[PDB]
Amino acid sequence: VSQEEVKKWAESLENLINHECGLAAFKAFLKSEYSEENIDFWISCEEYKKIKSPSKLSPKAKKIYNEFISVQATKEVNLDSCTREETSRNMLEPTITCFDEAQKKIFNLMEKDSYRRFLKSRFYLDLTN
Repeated sequence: VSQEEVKKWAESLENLINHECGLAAFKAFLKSEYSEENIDFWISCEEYKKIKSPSKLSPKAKKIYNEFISVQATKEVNLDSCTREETSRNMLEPTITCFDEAQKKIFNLMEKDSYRRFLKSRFYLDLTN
């Protein structure tokens, strides 16, 4: 990784997720915090943000909701108790802003924790001496 690219990670989370090596380094970093569910959830949420038809959101919404938001999900995602409940009510009316609020929580959570840790992480320090 070049020293120019890691500095972008210090400028915004999107750059870390939009960087080919940031994703590689970020995916491995999540493994350290066992927060790999966050990136898998982010990939499903990204597809949700690209679908602009509220008719197809329902089918996949139940699968993502039952898979990632289900209290019985084998891989529950770290979210507030209100965010999950809000998504459940959106199932009655699937909109493009249905999972947008949840992704924002993942962005703020990893940003308030992963970014703080990334700057102090050995990987960032090694790449950023």
